[PDB]
Amino acid sequence: EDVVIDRNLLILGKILGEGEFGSVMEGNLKQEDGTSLKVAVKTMKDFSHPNVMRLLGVCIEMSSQGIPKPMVILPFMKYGDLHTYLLYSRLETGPKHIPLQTLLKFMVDIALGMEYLSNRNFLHRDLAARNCMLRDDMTVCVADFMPVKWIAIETSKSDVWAFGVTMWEIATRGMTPYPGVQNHEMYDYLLHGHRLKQPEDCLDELYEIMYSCWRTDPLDRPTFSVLRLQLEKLLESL
Ligand SMILES: CS(=O)(=O)N1CCO[C@H](c2csc(-c3ccccc3NC(=O)c3ncc[nH]3)n2)C1
Repeated sequence: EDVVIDRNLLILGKILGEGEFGSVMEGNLKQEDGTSLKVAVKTMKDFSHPNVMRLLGVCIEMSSQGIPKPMVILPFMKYGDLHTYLLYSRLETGPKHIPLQTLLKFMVDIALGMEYLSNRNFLHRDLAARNCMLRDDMTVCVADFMPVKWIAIETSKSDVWAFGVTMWEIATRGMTPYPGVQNHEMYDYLLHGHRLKQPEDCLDELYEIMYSCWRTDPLDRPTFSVLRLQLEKLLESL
C-alpha cells in the first residue's frame, strides 16, 4: 500500500486491448524526474526480471458518484501481444519472415520469465502466447497473473504444460491448438494419449522439448530451468 501513484500524474488515452475486468488503455505517466512515460493502464510488485511484466503502480480514481475505479499501471509494449505479432508475421505489411532463431528466442525469454516465477513458487495459471507481451527491444515478457486448450489433464507442472502449448503457438505462428478438436472433446482426446502434432518444418529436437511438457505424469515433465537450458542449447546450435 505504498505502491500508489497520485491520480493527477496520469493522463488516459485510447483503448489498447480488452481485459478480464475492463479495458486496457494507453496513458502518459509524469515521473519523478519531471518527464512523461508512455504506460498501459488496466482498468506482482516484488517481481523484478526482464522477461516478467513489472508493476509501475496503482491509481484509484474517484467516480462522479464516489465508486472506486482502481487502475493498474504497466510498461507500454510497442508491439502488443505475441499471438497477434505472429499472425501479422504471415502477412506482407506486418513483420518479415521471422526466422527460426527469433522464434526460439521468444521461447527462451518466456522460459527465463517462468523460471524466475517458479523459483519464487508463483503459479501463472493462464500462460499462452496472447499473455506474452513484446517490448520495444523485441524481448518477450510474461503477463496476466480458463481456456480449456491450455489446461493440463489433472502446480507449476500445469504451467509447464501451458508453456509447451505456447511453444507450439509460436512454432505454428498463431494456429489455435488442436485443429479439428472441440473444447468439450479435449479431456477424452488427451486421456487417450493424443497430443499436439509436430508442426510442418519444425525440428525434431524442438518437438521433443515441447512434447516433454505434456507427459501424463506431471512428475515426468521437466522444470522451467531444465527447459530454459534445453532451448538455449538448441538456439546456440543453429
Ligand atoms: C497480457 S496483458 O494482461 O498484459 N493484456 C490483457 C488485455 O490486453 C492487453 C493488450 C492486448 S494488445 C495490447 C497492446 C497493443 C498495442 C500496444 C500496446 C499494448 N499493450 C500494452 O502495452 C500493455 N502493457 C501491459 C499490458 N498491456 N495490449 C494485454
